[PDB]
Amino acid sequence: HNLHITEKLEVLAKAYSVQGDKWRALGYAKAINALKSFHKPVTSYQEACSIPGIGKRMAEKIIEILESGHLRKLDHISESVPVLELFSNIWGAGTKTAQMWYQQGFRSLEDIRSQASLTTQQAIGLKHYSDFLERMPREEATEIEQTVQKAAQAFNSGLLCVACGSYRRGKATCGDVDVLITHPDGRSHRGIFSRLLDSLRQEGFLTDDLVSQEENGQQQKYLGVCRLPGPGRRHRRLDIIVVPYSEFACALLYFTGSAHFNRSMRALAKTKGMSLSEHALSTAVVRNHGCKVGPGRVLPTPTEKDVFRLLGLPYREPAERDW
DNA sequence: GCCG
DNA sequence: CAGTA
DNA sequence: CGGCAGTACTG
Ligand SMILES: Cc1cn([C@H]2C[C@H](O)[C@@H](COP(=O)(O)OP(=O)(O)OP(=O)(O)O)O2)c(=O)[nH]c1=O
Ligand SMILES: *P(=O)(O)OC[C@@H]1CC[C@H](n2ccc(N)nc2=O)O1
Ligand SMILES: [Mg+2]
Ligand SMILES: [Mg+2]
Repeated sequence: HNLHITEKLEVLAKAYSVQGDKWRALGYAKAINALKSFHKPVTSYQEACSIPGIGKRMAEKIIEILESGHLRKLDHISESVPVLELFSNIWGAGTKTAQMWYQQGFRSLEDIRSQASLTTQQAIGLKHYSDFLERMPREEATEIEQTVQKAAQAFNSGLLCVACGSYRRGKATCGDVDVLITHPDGRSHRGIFSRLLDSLRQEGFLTDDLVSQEENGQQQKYLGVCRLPGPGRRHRRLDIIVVPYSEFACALLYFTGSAHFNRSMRALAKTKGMSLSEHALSTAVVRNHGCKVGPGRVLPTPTEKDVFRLLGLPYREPAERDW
């Protein structure tokens, strides 16, 4: 749809990402998307360069696959890449940890299990290695959001619970369940992680915690593992955010994504002198190297339609925000 | 990697 | 803070 | 030349 050159460029982009080339991998990912998001198959080098996201270097790699049906660079990928990919797919381990485990001589999850030094999160990630690479049907994500909502609404009926991420973008499968919690009164959303997590543990729903700062009263997120009851259940990842009602549209926009749509909209805000985050859309933001020097003023954004409007953009329903 |  | 998210 | 989103835990 309408190119197989992306299949070859994805192998080389995955290789740079696992090796830590964060920015070289990004350039490849944007070129891959531009190639998947195009009408007529690319037949010329000038036709390849005309597309935004494809430069001279990327066009000549596309001209090599068109002429030869083979990209020479793939025959000289580091032999470590499959192992680094295997290790970075552990929750809590990234490019740095995987490179370190590789230098130390580990080549399998058996060597990680028996010989590696694992963090608490890395040990939970390894314990659910397959389940965590598995996507659930959106119907199970409904069961999970309904579980979190029932426990949250049980102690405070006014609480608003919404499933975001891929679920809200109408996707058929979900990597995890992203639940946003808020309160229309603007003050009762405070200190509910204590009660909500307590409640979900009493019923044996939460199996493990990955990120959960419960010592602080200003805990913003919960990242953990859950499992619905009955046979045939797998362990599913859960992501909960509790936000002030005033920041609802921005938190809802942020948490619906995609990650690439948020980046694209935030980069656009930067060009209009504004700043967009999960908390607020700000204006008159002073910047130096593109870093915040001044705070600016928060703009009133009661709904997601106001964020698009204040940025001079037409509204995009969640399903049209995949990129 | 790409682009201002 | 660097790593990971 | 140099930024590539902006922010939240963990130890
Ligand atoms: C990972 C990531 C997520 N987010 C936002 C947008 C995502 O839609 C939202 C939820 O995070 P994710 O759950 O990682 O993404 P997802 O729901 O789109 O897809 P998946 O089915 O793979 O779970 O958080 C960012 O803004 N930046 C990031 O780098
Ligand atoms: P993890 O499962 O990859 O991430 C869980 C949540 C999703 C939103 C948040 N996140 C992840 C990565 C980045 N770069 N920024 C974020 O806000 O962590
Ligand atoms: Mg990982
Ligand atoms: Mg998700």
